[PDB]
Order: sequence, then C-alpha cells, then structure tokens
Amino acid sequence: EQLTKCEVFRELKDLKGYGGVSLPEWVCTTFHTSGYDTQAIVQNNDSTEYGLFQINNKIWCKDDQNPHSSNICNISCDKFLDDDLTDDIMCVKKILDKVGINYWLAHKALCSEKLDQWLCE
Ligand SMILES: Oc1cc(O)c2c(c1)O[C@H](c1cc(O)c(O)c(O)c1)[C@H](O)C2
Repeated sequence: EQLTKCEVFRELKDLKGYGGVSLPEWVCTTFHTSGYDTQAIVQNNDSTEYGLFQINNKIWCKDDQNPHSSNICNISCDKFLDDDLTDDIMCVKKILDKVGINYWLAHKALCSEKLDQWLCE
C-alpha cells in the first residue's frame, strides 16, 4: 500500500510521543525511509529491510535470508509488508527502547527541522 502523508499520521497514532518522538517527526522519517510504501524492500547480499519502517533481518525480524537473526521483535519480517502496522509499531518501540531513533538515519538529516511540512488536521 502506498500511503498518503495523513494516512501515515493517522495510522501511527500509537507512536505519538513515545521515546520523545513526535508524530510529525515520524511522518517525516517514514517518508524519507520507505517513501510511505508498506511493501518496500531494500536488500543486499547481507541483509534485507522491510516495510514502512525498513526494519532489518539482521537482528529485528526473521526471514529466509537470515534465519538465525536474533529476531528481537519475535516475528517474521513478512509481517512488516502488510497493511496492518500494529506489529510494525510494536517492533519500532523495541528499536527505540534499545538503539533509539538513530536507527533511522533520515531522522537527524531530514526530520530535525521544518516539521510544519508534516502536519495533518
Ligand atoms: O489523524 C487524523 C485522522 C484522519 O481521519 C484524518 C487525518 C488525520 O488527516 C487527513 C488529512 C488529509 C488532508 O488532505 C489534509 O490536508 C490534512 O491536513 C489531513 C484527514 O482529515 C483524515
């Protein structure tokens, strides 16, 4: 699913404020992470990143490329490619708990200013 900006804003409600990250910050960060494509996959021969949040199969979820992933989120990476972001968000919270927002390199570069582009009524 190719989400719109304010569909992301709505669907990410449960991340608002968690770990100090605002919802406009998440709307910006996801745009510059996956372009709002819930089916985005970025890969090389070592690792694969999945979905709206580009969660990786090195340590966060398990897949066929890396079946021995630590799988901290205790989930198949395939669950990050569907339209339901509930499990996505649960995993994002674990990422924030352990390594914080700089898992998403777009946040510092692109989403620490001009947050008024990322607002929804
Ligand atoms: O969390 C809420 C929940 C949703 O039901 C609404 C969401 C945000 O914003 C949308 C929206 C669309 C636009 O085209 C805008 O320009 C805008 O500001 C907001 C629209 O109101 C539906």
